[PDB]
Amino acid sequence: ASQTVTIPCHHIRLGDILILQGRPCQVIRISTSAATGQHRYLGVDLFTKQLHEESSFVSNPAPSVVVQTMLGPVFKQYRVLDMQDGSIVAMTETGDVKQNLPVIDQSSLWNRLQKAFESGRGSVRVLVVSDHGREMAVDMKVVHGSR
Repeated sequence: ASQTVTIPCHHIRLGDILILQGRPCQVIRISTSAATGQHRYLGVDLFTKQLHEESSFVSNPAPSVVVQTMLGPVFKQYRVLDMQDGSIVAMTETGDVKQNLPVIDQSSLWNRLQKAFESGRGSVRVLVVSDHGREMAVDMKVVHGSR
């Protein structure tokens, strides 16, 4: 499974990526359970496009501290070396080459990536989710030059 970070429920908005039923999903609905009062998250699996739901995890770590959280994936940042037929050639921080990294079909990512790549290839990074062996670029960033 993907490496994860804990995210307080008050910091979750529609469109955020969460782990729902063990799967990285884009949140499309946030509601309150009538039975438990907890937040319930409905999401679309980034890889399979199936719907998944999961309710928040409530914990009590210290006196008078009551916390609702969810898990989000740890995103990796890769350099883009080339774009070819709906996939990209990417490079990890350590130089490891990924020859056929898929790009999610979401929010015009491929077109935005192609536009930025053609005007400055190596300031272009992709944010990558890695789940059960599979990797996919799910967003992009233009790296500020000073970095």
